[PDB]
Amino acid sequence: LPAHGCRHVAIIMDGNGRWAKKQGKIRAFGHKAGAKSVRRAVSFAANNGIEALTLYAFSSENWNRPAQEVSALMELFVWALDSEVKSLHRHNVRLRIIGDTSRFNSRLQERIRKSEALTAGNTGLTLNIAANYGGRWDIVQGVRQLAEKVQQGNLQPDQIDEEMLNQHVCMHELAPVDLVIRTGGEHRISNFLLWQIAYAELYFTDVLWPDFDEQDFEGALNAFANR
Amino acid sequence: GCRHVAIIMDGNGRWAKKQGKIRAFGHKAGAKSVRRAVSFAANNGIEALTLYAFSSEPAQEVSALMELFVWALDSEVKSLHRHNVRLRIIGDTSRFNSRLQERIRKSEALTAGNTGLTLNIAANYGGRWDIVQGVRQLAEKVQQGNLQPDQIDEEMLNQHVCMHELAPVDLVIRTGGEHRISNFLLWQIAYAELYFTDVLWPDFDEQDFEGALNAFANRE
Ligand SMILES: CC(C)=CCC/C(C)=C/CC/C(C)=C/COP(=O)(O)OP(=O)(O)O
Ligand SMILES: CC(C)=CCC/C(C)=C/CC/C(C)=C/COP(=O)(O)OP(=O)(O)O
Repeated sequence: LPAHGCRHVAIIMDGNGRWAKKQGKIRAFGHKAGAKSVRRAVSFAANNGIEALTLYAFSSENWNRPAQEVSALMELFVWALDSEVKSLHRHNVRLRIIGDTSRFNSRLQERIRKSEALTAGNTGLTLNIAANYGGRWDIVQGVRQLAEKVQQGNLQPDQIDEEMLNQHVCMHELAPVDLVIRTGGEHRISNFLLWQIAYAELYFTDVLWPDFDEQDFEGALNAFANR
Repeated sequence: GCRHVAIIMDGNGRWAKKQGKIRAFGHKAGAKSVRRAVSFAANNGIEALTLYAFSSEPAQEVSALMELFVWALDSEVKSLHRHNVRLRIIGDTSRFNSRLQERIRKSEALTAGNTGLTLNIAANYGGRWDIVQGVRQLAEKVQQGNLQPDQIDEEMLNQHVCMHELAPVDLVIRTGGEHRISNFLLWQIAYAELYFTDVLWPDFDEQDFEGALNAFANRE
């Protein structure tokens, strides 16, 4: 019920590399600065009445990039889980990872499993980290779930409707996505959420993610409130 | 090289109000704009042009609309044909009366062989509805026991969504000022460039359309 009236924001956090290069700095510095930015956005959202914040962390397509780039991201994901989870919990933040977790090594899966569990009963902001995630993959998984009900004999094809598949895509349990923000200048979804953004406001800014701060977040919320 | 362009044509009503006229007037103007956009796409080598006509979303005024569609086909198909355009309608048409469905089939039949622009007219279309249709197909095969839930993957499902036979959509344009897809193509826009403009549809012209291709040409 906050004034901007936005309940679920989703973010494509692009620009980190470009941010570091403008400065003559290597890829890694932009990742350092991007993580600060994630801490800043998460905190902003918990403080401004947002119900859910969904961040595009690692796409299923990203696996096809230089090892130094994959492992760095993985490295940072492992670092966040091992060291930022206690703070999410102390903020009554509920953490969910969305995407094909089966591909991660069983040890990364165990950290994911424990982090979600620790925080599953939290009632504040729901933080969804999309890791090894894709909008098409997401739809495909809800499809197989349905197929399955058709296989066990409980579902009839002709009964499958929009509402039913809407109940089996990731985050079906949260308020619908009201606002998609993409930093970094590019104007495309890039196989981020697709089913879920049917009615979302799409908001593109050239600000590089490491520079995207609380004032830019208000900006985007205000542009949304004026829709 | 932009091969497939998709347009959400919003703004006819606001353009009418803005000109001080009734909604029907904006629509005549909007129609004139469709013609102008189709030509521009054709004279510019675009291979596919998909237009969002009406969403699934007085049982009388629907009728007047089914008759308009008929009117439009009857008056404009000869021209699309001379201009070597292949016409295709996407959307849930089972819902249309018998006469309009047959008129749609003869028009597609008449232009299937054309080798220029493929013009897709989305009538009673929904992005979610599209995926659902593919899903139902897939579900049927599973029921007959010829497909395990585990064998369904993106590629398989993609073969069951509208326009899977054509070049992927590269650019989605929405005139009118709103910044949303509005349940227009969903599955198909995963990688498309998204272009929003405040120009109302009736006013959208050749230069606006080029501006959009320019915005596409400049994507990284
Ligand atoms: C666990 C977790 C999700 C932590 C948050 C830290 C964070 C925002 C990392 C950046 C990830 C990313 C997309 C890097 C690639 O550079 P780039 O594609 O962003 O930038 P570029 O277009 O300029 O090369
Ligand atoms: C995969 C994964 C776990 C991703 C999330 C990573 C991340 C950086 C989350 C931010 C948590 C947050 C807002 C902490 C606040 O700092 P604080 O608790 O130090 O206390 P403060 O509000 O007073 O600064």
